[PDB]
Amino acid sequence: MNIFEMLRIDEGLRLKIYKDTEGYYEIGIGHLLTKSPSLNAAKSELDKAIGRNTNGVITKDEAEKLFNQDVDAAVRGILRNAKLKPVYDSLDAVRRAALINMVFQMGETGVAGFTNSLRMLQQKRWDEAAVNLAKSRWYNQTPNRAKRVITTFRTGTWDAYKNL
Ligand SMILES: [Cl-]
Ligand SMILES: [Cl-]
Repeated sequence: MNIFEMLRIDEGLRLKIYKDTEGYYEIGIGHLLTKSPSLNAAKSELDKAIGRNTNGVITKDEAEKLFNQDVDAAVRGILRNAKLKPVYDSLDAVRRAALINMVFQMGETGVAGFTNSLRMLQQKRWDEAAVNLAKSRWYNQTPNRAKRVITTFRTGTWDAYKNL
């Protein structure tokens, strides 16, 4: 199991522009197109992202290029971030994947404000951090996903992903 497998699991795959649970415009494997309401807009973006006149639809290949690009970006993001880096560095491999999952999902900005859990993570207070993580808009908005991630942080294993 790895980060790609993980995220593919959590984000699915769609060749069509679609709204996200947050109503926003996405495509592929969780590729955020735009925080605004114009399909025309998202569409523009799509085209720009792909470098061709897509018309709202892309190839698997395409989805994956974005995906590739997106994991890369998350990682760098983390690595450059002053609040993130220390956590990351302190963690084990599985747990790192979980971090990257969150940043992907919600952005480095978003994650960097999980200030408390971050500390707890850093101090390897796995159960407390999990509790903490759970008191979040994030959790309430996408419970099941949140749970998998949270577990991962909790256990340092891939169990929550095994079987699906
Ligand atoms: Cl892009
Ligand atoms: Cl969910």
